[PDB]
Amino acid sequence: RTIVVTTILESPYVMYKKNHEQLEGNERYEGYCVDLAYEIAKHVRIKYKLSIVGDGKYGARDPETKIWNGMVGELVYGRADIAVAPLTITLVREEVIDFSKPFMSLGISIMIKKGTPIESAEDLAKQTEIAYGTLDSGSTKEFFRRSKIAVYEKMWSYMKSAEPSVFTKTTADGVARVRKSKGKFAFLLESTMNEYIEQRKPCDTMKVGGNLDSKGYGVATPKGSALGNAVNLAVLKLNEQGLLDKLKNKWWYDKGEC
Amino acid sequence: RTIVVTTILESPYVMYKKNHEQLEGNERYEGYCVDLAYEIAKHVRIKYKLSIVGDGKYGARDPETKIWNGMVGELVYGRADIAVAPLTITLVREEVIDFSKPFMSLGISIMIKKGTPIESAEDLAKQTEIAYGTLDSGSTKEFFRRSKIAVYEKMWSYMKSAEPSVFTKTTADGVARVRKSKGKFAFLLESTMNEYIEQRKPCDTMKVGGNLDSKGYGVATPKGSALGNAVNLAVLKLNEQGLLDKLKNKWWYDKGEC
Ligand SMILES: N[C@@H](CCC(=O)O)C(=O)O
Ligand SMILES: N[C@@H](CCC(=O)O)C(=O)O
Ligand SMILES: [Zn+2]
Ligand SMILES: [Zn+2]
Ligand SMILES: [Zn+2]
Repeated sequence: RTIVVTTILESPYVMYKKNHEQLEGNERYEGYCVDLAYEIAKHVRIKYKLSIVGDGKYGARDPETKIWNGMVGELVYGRADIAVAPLTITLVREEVIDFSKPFMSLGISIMIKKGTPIESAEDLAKQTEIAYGTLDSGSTKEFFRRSKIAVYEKMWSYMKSAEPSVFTKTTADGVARVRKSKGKFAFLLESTMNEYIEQRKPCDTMKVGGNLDSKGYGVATPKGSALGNAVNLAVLKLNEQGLLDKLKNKWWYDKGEC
Repeated sequence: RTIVVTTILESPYVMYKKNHEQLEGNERYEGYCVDLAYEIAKHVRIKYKLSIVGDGKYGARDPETKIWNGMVGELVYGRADIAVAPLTITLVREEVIDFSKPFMSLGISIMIKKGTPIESAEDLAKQTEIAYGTLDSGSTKEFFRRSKIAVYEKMWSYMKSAEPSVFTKTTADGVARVRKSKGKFAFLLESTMNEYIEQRKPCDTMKVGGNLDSKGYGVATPKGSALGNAVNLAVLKLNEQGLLDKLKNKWWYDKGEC
C-alpha cells in the first residue's frame, strides 16, 4: 500500500531540509523531485515512502554481471515501485524499466570553473591541460561511451583512459572537482544540475557551450508496472498544469544566488 | 505488412519534393519526418507507406461528437499504424494513443514579424493592438483553452473571442498572417516551427521571449500497438545516435537562409 519511491539525494531534486534531523519519513526531504513525488502521489492516489537509493547511483548495467545498479537497479530488482529522480530516459534503461514521458528536458553540458578557456566539447576534446569527466553509473558517461560522433568518441577515449578516474561517484564530487581544480577540470553533467549549481554560491562555476545532446528525465517504474500508466498521465497533467514549470522555477531560479 | 505512417504536410517535417508529381509512394516527400520515418522504419525493420493526413490536422477531439480528427484520429480509428510527425505529446492524446519518448523538445513560442513591440506572452496579453492566435486543432490552442495561468487565461479569453478568428487552419497560414500583418499579428506556435520559419526567407519573422511551456513531439501509435515498443526504442536510439540532432540541423539550419 505504501509504495517505495527510490530517489537520489541530488540538489535541488531531493535534498535534506535544514531542520530535517527533527523530521521523519518524507518530511525530511525537499526539492523538485520531492514536490514531484508528492504531486504524482496525489494524482496517482498512493501513499509512498521516499527512499534514497542505497548506492547513491542513477543506474548502470555492469557489463560483466549484467547487474543494474542505482535506482534503475532498485526498480529492476523489485526494491522500489517508482523512481522519482532526475533519471535520464535512455535506450538501455528503457529496455529494462519504464519511464513516464519526460518531466524535465535537459542535455549534457559542460561545467567549468569560471574563466576556464573552454567553450565547447570540441575545445575540451582538442586539448589535455583541462581534464574532464562525468558522473559514474550515469547516462552522461554512457552517452560518451556509446557515442559515434567523432568529438564525443575522442572525449570518451580520453575519459575512459583518464587516470586517476575522471568519473565521479556523485555530481557533488564532480562539481567539487571543478571548483577546486583552478579551471583544470571541467565536468560533463546535465544542464539541469549545471544550471542549478551555476545559481548557488560560491557562484564560481558556469555552464559553457550548448548542450551536447537533448534528453529528458522520466519517472521510472519497473517494466510493465501498473503504476507506470497513472504516473505517466500524472506527469503529463503536471506539465500541462504548469506545475513542473513552477517547480523548476521554485527549485532552480527563485532562490538563485548568483 | 506495409504499415501506414500518417504524417502531415508541415515544413520542414514533410514537404512534397519538387518533382513529386513524377514520384509515387514515399518518394514524393522529403523532410525531417520523412527522414525520421525512414530511419525509424529501417531500425524497426518495417515496410511503410507515408500517408499525409487527409484533414491536414494534428488532432483534437470534437467536444460534441467526441471524434478525433487529424493524425490522432488516423491512429485512433485504425487508419494508420504510426504517426511520424510534429505531434505534441499531450495528456488528452496520451489517453487515446501511445507516444514514443519525445524525438523533439519544444515549447509554445511567439512568432512576431521582426520589429513587433512584443517580447513576451505578458506583452501580448496586456494589449490588443497586436492580434495573436494559434493553429486550430492543435496542442497550442488546447494549451490556452486549458490554461489556468492568468496570463494565458487572458490570452485565451482574447483569442477565443477575437474576430475575425485568430485561429489558423495551418501553421503556414499563421506564418503568412504574421508576415502580411505589418506586426499587428503574432502567432503562437511551437518553437520548432518558429525556429524553422525564422530560418527561411523573407527572414521577416522571429521567435520572441522564452517558450510558454516545455513539451515534446512523439512518434505516435494506436494505443497498445505492438509497434509502439520498437518505435520508442528506435526513437531513443536515433536520439542517442545523434540522428535527430543531425536531422534538425539538416532541415532547420544547414540550409538556413537568415
Ligand atoms: N540523470 C543522469 C545522472 C547524471 C548524469 O549522468 O549526468 C542519469 O539518469 O544517469
Ligand atoms: N504539434 C502541435 C501542432 C502545432 C501547434 O498546435 O502549435 C500538435 O501536435 O497539436
Ligand atoms: Zn540529519
Ligand atoms: Zn507541389
Ligand atoms: Zn539508421
